[PDB]
Amino acid sequence: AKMLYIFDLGNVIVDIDFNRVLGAWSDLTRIPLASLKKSFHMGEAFHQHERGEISDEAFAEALCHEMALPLSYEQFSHGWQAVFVALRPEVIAIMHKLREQGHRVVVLSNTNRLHTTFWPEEYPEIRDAADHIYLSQDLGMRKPEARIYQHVLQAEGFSPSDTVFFDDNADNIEGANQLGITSILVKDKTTIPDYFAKV
Amino acid sequence: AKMLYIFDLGNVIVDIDFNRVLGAWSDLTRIPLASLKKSFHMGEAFHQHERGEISDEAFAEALCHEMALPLSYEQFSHGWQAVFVALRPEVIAIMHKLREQGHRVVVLSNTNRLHTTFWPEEYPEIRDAADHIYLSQDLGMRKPEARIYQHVLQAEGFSPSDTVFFDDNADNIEGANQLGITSILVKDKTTIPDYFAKV
Ligand SMILES: O=P(O)(O)O[C@H]1O[C@H](CO)[C@@H](O)[C@H](O)[C@H]1O
Ligand SMILES: O=P(O)(O)O[C@H]1O[C@H](CO)[C@@H](O)[C@H](O)[C@H]1O
Ligand SMILES: [Mg+2]
Ligand SMILES: [Mg+2]
Repeated sequence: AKMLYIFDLGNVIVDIDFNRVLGAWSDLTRIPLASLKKSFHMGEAFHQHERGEISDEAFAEALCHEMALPLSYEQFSHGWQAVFVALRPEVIAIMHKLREQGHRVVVLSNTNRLHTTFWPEEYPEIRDAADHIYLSQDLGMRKPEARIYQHVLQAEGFSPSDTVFFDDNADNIEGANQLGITSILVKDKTTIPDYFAKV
Repeated sequence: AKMLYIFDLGNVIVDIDFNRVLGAWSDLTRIPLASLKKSFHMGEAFHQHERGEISDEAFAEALCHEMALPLSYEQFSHGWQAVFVALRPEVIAIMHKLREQGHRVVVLSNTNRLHTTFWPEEYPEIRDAADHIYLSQDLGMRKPEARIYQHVLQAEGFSPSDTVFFDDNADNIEGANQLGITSILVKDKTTIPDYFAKV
């Protein structure tokens, strides 16, 4: 009985920290890091950029306006590229193992990649570990929208009861739950190893 | 009796991995990562760039020629910015502790930073933990040259016997040893904690 495993990317397959991006912008503009952190809000520009509805340049524009950043696109993108990203090799190992057992393994990420940046979903380690990588920007959809989960289920050909989904965001978990997907909130680095050790 | 502690940066205060840079360049140009790794040599351009003797653009030029990379400066710099860097918080903690004990704490790094990149020596965590950061590009000198160590000793006003130097590079250790500096090869993450626990 082959299963579909859907893994969140950010804070699930990788550790990711945007404080390094703000550090880069602070260093360039001399605007204190704390001031950048205070004005760094997830709002409409994020939701739209993630669904591919506004360009990288428009996304960069909106953030720079909101944060009073006097940056060119190149400077914005350079800072963005500095994002801290560390693989969780224990998760990669599980993904490889699930696949050699014949289970379907996919990634589902709301991505803010730019055309100018090398981003985690493009990392060979991650690309090697998954059958398919579903990205919000390619689909025109984002978690926690019902439609994104439905799109994955249809594309992969799995019913909700044959599907297991890991994500560290409660809204994302709720959105998948509503479709009857078995959804496990990732609380920390122990959640996924514990799940796959303990049965 | 106040001491001078000199800490290497790369692979001593931080973990650093240029494979992520090559990954970025590979992703952009489609040239296989392995081919980039094979042609990524530390040669004259590195030595010169580290001492500030050639520009960022000239450094980028030399590497792109050597590796057959069809990149603009911006693309080169963007890839370079992607370098993996993780703090070793245990080292930062020691640096803060040594200073509150009244000892002198400095960093000594052969840096390949670009004017366009946010680089580890600029990280507030590192800047907060050191009295001074000595960078090869600012000095026109590089480890393992006798002159760079001498410059630090003179600037800080410490004799070699009052100085302790940590670096993971054997040539760097040898170069400091020759001036009578107590020099500890950093073999791994345990070397520095062990040194400061065990007396
Ligand atoms: O962006 P993704 O891969 O959906 O997922 C990530 O987004 C946020 C920003 O990176 C993180 O804080 C979330 O915890 C994580 O799942
Ligand atoms: O460049 P730095 O800070 O002198 O030091 C670093 O240089 C190299 C490249 O990053 C590393 O492999 C060395 O191990 C490290 O000490
Ligand atoms: Mg890319
Ligand atoms: Mg800088």
